[PDB]
Amino acid sequence: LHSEIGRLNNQSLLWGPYRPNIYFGTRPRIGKSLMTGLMWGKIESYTDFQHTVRYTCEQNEGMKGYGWDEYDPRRGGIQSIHDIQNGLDITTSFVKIPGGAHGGSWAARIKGTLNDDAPKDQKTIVVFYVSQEGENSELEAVPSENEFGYEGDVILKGRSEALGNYKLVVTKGKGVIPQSDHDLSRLRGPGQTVVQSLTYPDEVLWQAKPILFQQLKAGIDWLVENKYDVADPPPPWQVYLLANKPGSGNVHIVQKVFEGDFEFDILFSSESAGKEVTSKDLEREVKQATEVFGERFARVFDLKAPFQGDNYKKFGKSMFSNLIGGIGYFYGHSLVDRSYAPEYDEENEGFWEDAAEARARHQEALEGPYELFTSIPSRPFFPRGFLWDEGFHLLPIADWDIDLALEIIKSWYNLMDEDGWIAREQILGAEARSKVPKEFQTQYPHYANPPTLFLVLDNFVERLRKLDETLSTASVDNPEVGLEYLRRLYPLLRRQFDWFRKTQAGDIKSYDREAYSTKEAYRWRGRTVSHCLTSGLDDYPRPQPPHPGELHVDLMSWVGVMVKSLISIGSLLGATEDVEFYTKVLDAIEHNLDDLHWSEKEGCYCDATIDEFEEHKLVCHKGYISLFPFLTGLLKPDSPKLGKLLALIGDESELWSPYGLRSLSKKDEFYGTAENYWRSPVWININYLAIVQLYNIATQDGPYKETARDLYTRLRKNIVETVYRNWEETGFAWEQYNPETGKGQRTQHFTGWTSLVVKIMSGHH
Ligand SMILES: O=[N+]([O-])c1cc(N2[C@@H]3CC[C@H]2COC3)ccc1NCc1ccc(CN2C[C@H](O)[C@@H](O)[C@H](O)[C@H]2CO)cc1
Repeated sequence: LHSEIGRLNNQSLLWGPYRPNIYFGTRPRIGKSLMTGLMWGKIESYTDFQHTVRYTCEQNEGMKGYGWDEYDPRRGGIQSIHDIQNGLDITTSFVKIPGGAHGGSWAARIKGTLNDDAPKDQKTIVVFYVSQEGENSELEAVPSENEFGYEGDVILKGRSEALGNYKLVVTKGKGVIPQSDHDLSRLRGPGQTVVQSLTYPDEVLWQAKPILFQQLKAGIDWLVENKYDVADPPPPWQVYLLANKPGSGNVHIVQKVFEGDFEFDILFSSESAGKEVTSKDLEREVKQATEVFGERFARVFDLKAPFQGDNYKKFGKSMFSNLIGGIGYFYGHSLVDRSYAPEYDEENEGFWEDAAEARARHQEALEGPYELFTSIPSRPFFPRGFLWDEGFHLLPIADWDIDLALEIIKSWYNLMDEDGWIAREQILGAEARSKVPKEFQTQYPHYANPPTLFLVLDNFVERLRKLDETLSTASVDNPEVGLEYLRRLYPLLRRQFDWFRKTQAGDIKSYDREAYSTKEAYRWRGRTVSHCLTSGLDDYPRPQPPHPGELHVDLMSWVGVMVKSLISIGSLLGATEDVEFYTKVLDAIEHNLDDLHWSEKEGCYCDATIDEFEEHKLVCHKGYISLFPFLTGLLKPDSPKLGKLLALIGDESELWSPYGLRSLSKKDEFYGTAENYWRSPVWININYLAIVQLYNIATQDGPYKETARDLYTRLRKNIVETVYRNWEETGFAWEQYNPETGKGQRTQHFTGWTSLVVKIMSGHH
């Protein structure tokens, strides 16, 4: 039954609009296969189109906003794009029709509506770009009945091992096609849908904008040769219409020009299913998907008081839809330093200078290929998997579709190398690499990242202990399936546990350090003077200088999160020799948290270092770090230490803003300093952890239950209203929120862990 549900998830999920890096295109979960993409651009002049044309997601003064109104990766959804520069509001409805043996069929409708400020007679160039990768695969444009191009539909017939036989139809569409009076109409026609079928070496098929422009340029060059000039030039929209040349190729450019409003359909028919897909089919199965997205959302995300309002329901569907609509499939080579230099051991004082030397050896090699199906922080800025980001992305996605979340976790853990390392940033392939400056591309097998995926796995276990509809929950509804998932994954869970303890080890036994345990101390590898990137809290203030002495309280707390899941899972699998080792290490961490990290002076947990005179010195920087034992669910609900932490959270003068918890205390000396990334601003992912933990303490007998109810109630409201107010006035989820004003700052379209806000509103944790 496990392998049965396996094949059915494969078949349910294969197709999707899995290129979140571009405004609109589709690819299946297959490295070398069929890919599509949408480009559009107003043409007002002979030189403007190269500047106006749209393909890969950006965010500037040109673009008001864009994202999914609804989306389910299994069914599809609707995206709206609000383009100021091109005077255009576009809709991209996308829908999957299950059937046959090759992962179903699909269809899309592209509707452009000119906005009020746009010329009523604007000419918009639109392209559907189609590539196929493979040795033994074929894609051919069925030629036109007319001489110069197509009066109606464009039929692409194609085949591969992966997809079998399929046909891909770019429909005639509704809308006015401008006609040219010029002499050139005798040779290129007056204006019609055109196709160019070409072939390039597979590894450059993705570079669609340069490939398109090479043909536009070749058509312009032909004009200049064939005596067409400024005495009598054709209209620009005809200068940029490609000479029709359909046929065989691994690249097919379908080009339309529209005057005013336009729409047109894309129809993918798997021959291995029944009859081919029609435009009437698209209209029906879109409407039916809206209904299903409708029903599911009210059940899965039932927003509790005071956010049951329709305004907050709109906001929820948006924050959710952009989060789950960011799901991509990525395929190709990681850049890695597999040199494992001695300098990356970070055992010297000045280890950061040593580690700079090793990196300037430039021994990083391409390796793979690898595949990853994952959600992303940001379509425009960060369209790729980030390890600790995905822990948060999947909290809401698990609610929606636990089997989708386990599928993504499975994809991530299939990346783990022999030693137990998963790179924290997954830049899979030349396309992925094109968005990342060379400086940030190379990964390092000593660079860790918080294990937040365990938190999703924790939530899976609690759900276990206690057809699209069917398939979303199959892995809890059928307990033996759930367990076999865990049985296969468990060894990699354990391997990762073991890999932290070997590579991210703190040094007790070498220093004037006493403690209940000589094993349990951790220090993040990878840290520079100002930064500790691998923690996730890029520029949070840390012991100066950085030092092999350091112990980092957040790291220890993450190992606590891992060990508690290991126990819960292990005990469902009867890993008895293991469950005792785990219990003994949990016991040691709890004690060693206090012995190495608790400060009575300052009334919070702290990082540690080693002094100019070689004693163990606590370094206290009131903020997110200071709370970590609490945020990770590690403190008993009666603890005095929890109590002092609850004071620190609630105190306006330290951490408590009207807009949520500050990264760092206004009293701390590093408040608002340097890049001020994690040194004041409000971050929804760490606030979400506090909100969850406060609700735990609040629905329980103990001394703090009543405080924790005021703080939960208030923080939930402060976080949600800040993200909501900013969504209302700017159309965006933001990476972080200003502690002084509540304004969204840094990067837009951060969905992204800012979408955690849907689950905050939903409550009943
Ligand atoms: O360093 N840069 O200025 C940089 C710049 C550019 N670009 C391109 C190209 C230029 C430039 C400007 O546009 C695009 C591209 C990358 C970087 N790399 C840094 C970087 C990496 C990830 C994150 C997102 N967050 C930050 C969270 O703290 C972290 O916990 C969370 O893990 C993470 C993942 O979502 C943020 C910053």
